[PDB]
Amino acid sequence: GNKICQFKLVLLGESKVGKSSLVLRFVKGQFHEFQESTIGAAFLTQTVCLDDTTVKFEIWDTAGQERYHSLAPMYYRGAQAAIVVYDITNEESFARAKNWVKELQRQASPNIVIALSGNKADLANKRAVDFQEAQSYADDNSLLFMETSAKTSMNVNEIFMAIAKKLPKN
Ligand SMILES: Nc1nc2c(ncn2[C@@H]2O[C@H](COP(=O)(O)OP(=O)(O)NP(=O)(O)O)[C@@H](O)[C@H]2O)c(=O)[nH]1
Ligand SMILES: [Mg+2]
Repeated sequence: GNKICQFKLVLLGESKVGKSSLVLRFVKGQFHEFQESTIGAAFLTQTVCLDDTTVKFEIWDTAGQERYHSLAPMYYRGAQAAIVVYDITNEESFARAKNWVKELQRQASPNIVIALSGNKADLANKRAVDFQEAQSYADDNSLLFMETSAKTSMNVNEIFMAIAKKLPKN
């Protein structure tokens, strides 16, 4: 196909859940076991093939530490999509993700597509957040949910592609 679309996407979530790892896996096909905490935000782009459309993603990978919370609006303000990420081995991170979801639903664009990533799914032997519970939460709040693993690549390309498919392309 010859159609070309571009969308702004932002990732939000508690520090250490794997936001930078998810983006690097999607964008560069890389995974760094020793990835350092982000300062403020990092920016990356990736283009994918979606049927007859070439979709370019402008991605804002925000720093999750609470001291950067006040900068969040700068990154999600004009976002057409967001991925709120939590760590399936950390219930605290899951609760924090729900609060990010609430903030987006109240302050970001009203038509924003919000996906929920239950990351570090490769660490299921240390699971603290039930898959079905997370699925129910996501269903009740109209969020696109998938458990993912930046480490193995499980559902990484899939969650970004699922978002691309749901964004307006006429
Ligand atoms: N086992 C596993 N480890 C992961 C996964 N994703 C990230 N990690 C690890 O978790 C740690 C934190 O990842 P990182 O991507 O830096 O997290 P972040 O959400 O960007 N942190 P911040 O918000 O502070 O920038 C890293 O050591 C990374 O290797 C995953 O899917 N599985
Ligand atoms: Mg980071």
